[PDB]
Formats: sequence, C-alpha cells, structure tokens
Amino acid sequence: SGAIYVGNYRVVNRHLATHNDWANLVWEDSSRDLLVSSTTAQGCDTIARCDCQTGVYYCSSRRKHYPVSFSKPSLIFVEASEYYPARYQSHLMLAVGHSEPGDCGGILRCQHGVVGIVSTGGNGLVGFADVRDLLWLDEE
Ligand SMILES: O=C(O)c1cnc(-c2ccccc2)s1
Ligand SMILES: [Zn+2]
Repeated sequence: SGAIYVGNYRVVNRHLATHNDWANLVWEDSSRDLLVSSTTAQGCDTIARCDCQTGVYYCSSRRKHYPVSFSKPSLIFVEASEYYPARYQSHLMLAVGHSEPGDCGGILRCQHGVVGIVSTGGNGLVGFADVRDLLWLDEE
C-alpha cells in the first residue's frame, strides 16, 4: 500500500483505490494502474519535473529504501500478477529489485521529488508507474 499527497490530490495504485477514492475520483487510467482522488487537507509531496533514471524506492516487504536505475516510462507487458494478469501497462519504469504485491504504493523519488509508485513485481524486477508527466498534479 501507499499514496502520494500533492496539493489537494491523492495518487494511488488504481487496483488498491478505495470506495472513498472512487467517490472523490479526479482521474484514472487502467493502462497506467493510476487513480487520482481529491483531498480536503493539503498534501506536502513534490512531483519531480525531470528525466532522472536513478532514484530510491521504499520496499515495505524489506522495510528498506533501495537505490535503483530504472528504464524510461514505456508500454511494457506486465505478466500474470494477482492484481493484473498478462496485460500491457503504459508509463511503466522497470528496475532490478524486490517487489511483492503488498509493495505497490511504495514511492520512487530522486533529488527533484516523487517520480512514481511501485505497481509491478516478480522475477527480480520492480515496476514503477511514472507520475512526472502529470503536470496538473502541481496546480488546480
Ligand atoms: O538521490 C538519489 O535518488 C540517488 C542517488 N544515487 C542513486 C543510485 C545509486 C546507485 C545506483 C543507482 C542509483 S539514487
Ligand atoms: Zn529527478
């Protein structure tokens, strides 16, 4: 689990979104595994505006932060996961690292702020849903 709180937005894995997320839906993209819901309390997170391909992500299954190199956001074929079986995911970034189902929502960050959140795992790979192209997250 885990979310990004920037301005009056909550960003979550679309597959872990709650009733309340859907009750306050701002924007969702099935292909990206992303859902943004409205919040009443102001969020303190900053979204990275950069093309960093190195950063640190939180892995709840190891209670550890790992430094990783990750691929540019791409259309990647996500294999048979419990959340998503053999299906395509866009704006997805892969690195070599540990990711279990419960690791989704762990934040990947650089010096410039939040890059994305854990979305995929398996085979010694961690996939991150990129949020840096969503410029609207730092306004209205
Ligand atoms: O400030 C940051 O987010 C980082 C600094 N150095 C990093 C790093 C180090 C080794 C391999 C891959 C990545 S990530
Ligand atoms: Zn950066």
